[PDB]
Amino acid sequence: YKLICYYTSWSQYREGDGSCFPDAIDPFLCTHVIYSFANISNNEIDTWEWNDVTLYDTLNTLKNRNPNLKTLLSVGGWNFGPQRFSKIASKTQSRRTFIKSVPPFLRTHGFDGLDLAWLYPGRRDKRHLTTLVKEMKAEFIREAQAGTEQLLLSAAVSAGKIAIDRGYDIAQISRHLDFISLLTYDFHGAWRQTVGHHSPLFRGQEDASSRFSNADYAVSYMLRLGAPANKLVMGIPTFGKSFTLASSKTDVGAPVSGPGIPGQFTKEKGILAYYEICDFLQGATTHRFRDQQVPYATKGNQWVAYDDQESVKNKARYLKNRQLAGAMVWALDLDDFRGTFCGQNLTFPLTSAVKDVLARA
Ligand SMILES: *[C@@H]1O[C@H](CO)[C@@H](O[C@@H]2O[C@H](CO)[C@@H](O)[C@H](O)[C@H]2NC(C)=O)[C@H](O)[C@H]1NC(C)=O
Repeated sequence: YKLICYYTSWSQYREGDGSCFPDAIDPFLCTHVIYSFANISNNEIDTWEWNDVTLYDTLNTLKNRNPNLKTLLSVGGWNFGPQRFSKIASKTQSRRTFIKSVPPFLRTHGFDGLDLAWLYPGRRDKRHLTTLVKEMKAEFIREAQAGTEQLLLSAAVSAGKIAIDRGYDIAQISRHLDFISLLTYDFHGAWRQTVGHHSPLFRGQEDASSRFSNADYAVSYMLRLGAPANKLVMGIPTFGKSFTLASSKTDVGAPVSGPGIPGQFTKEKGILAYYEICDFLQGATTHRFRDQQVPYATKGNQWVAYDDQESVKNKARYLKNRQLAGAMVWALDLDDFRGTFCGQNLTFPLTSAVKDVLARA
């Protein structure tokens, strides 16, 4: 089974123990580590952070300890306007320029592959996305003639039904991609003026509006659209989503006034790292959607939807039962990587729980 793990370059800037460098990553934890977010300048892949070349080097030296480990560099991301991808992919000449520049860059810095994070193809982009994947893959096949192991090609894809139908030709891109990571953790957010879980496993016979907003539906849908199980990877979040309650109501459907206040370390409204959640739990009330199989917690006027060891193990057993290729974990730097915030004396408690289930039959 694959265990695909993202590392984000901006995590280095967090203060105190929040600061995370590639050097903190256990080489034997994941099968694949993806460094997050390369830029595109002059229609060519390029670094983003001033010290990326150094961090690339730190990450890729984990392979001196685990020669089986593969690394990928992901292009795009949220702070990368999709309009920009759109421009690049729409023109055969801009597209070819971007594609030709990829292999030499990956080779220079020691990556084994490229991950596409076009955070969302519009209706007018579907066709060009297909072209980008096709031609990128053809170029990697050509480059392998030089005698070096063929570069891997992956993509991070929306798990939202409407977004899927709108921007992706799943049957087509699936045959050119080595794996497809499903972003099965964005089924809610401030977005809706009410409380809800962003990463439910099942629909839960309670709510019946966006029956499509759960991991199970997305997986089933992808399989039906033609993505082979053996290339599908289910995304598992290592962060939580917070909300500021508009009332004393805590149960499902409770009114929300906006996102929660930022954590001490991640400093971003609406999100908390798992290590920040562990600190938050002391004094909070914990609940669990038995239907959806995921927990939430509340303290004062703050409501948090998150995943714990149990929910992550549960998701991991599900993916095995469906014979998927593995799991993807969004953000090693958001898990308790120091292993000093969450009781138990364990580094990467969430990611490790996933690996253990996967290690089993
Ligand atoms: C990502 O690359 C783009 C394209 O080179 C950079 O954006 C350009 O910045 C120049 C000079 O800073 C500006 O005048 C342009 O308006 C920018 N254009 C676009 C489309 O972004 C961008 O700075 C890079 N991002 C990094 C390194 O964080």
